Amino acid sequence: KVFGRCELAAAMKRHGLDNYRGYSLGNWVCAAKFESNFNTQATNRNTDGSTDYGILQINSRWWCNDGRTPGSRNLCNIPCSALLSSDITASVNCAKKIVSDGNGMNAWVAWRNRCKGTDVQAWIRGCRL
Ligand code: NA
Repeated sequence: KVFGRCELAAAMKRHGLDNYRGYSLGNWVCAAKFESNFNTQATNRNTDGSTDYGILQINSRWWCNDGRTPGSRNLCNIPCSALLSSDITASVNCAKKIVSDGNGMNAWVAWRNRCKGTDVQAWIRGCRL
């Protein structure tokens, strides 16, 4: 599923991300925009052989099991395929664990390089939230 911008904002809100570890909703939207273009089916292979999955490009090196990332963890205890669902609960729940682990949203390289230090409130302009 390819979410609309406001549609995604409202689902992320409902799922408890706005101000999660202090990151406002527009941070999470901006990150989803640049990580996946708001597409829950987005996958991209990393150089190391791990793969990033879903709307927030969660990595099989640490967070989920895809059975082809040798020498990896599954810290969210989920198959990576659960991260591709049109229902974003699994992605959200896992993103909570990632953002809590010490580096905040710097864990998302697109957030750091494309959202951090920018006007992210724009990402939620005109959404009925
Ligand atoms: Na893994």
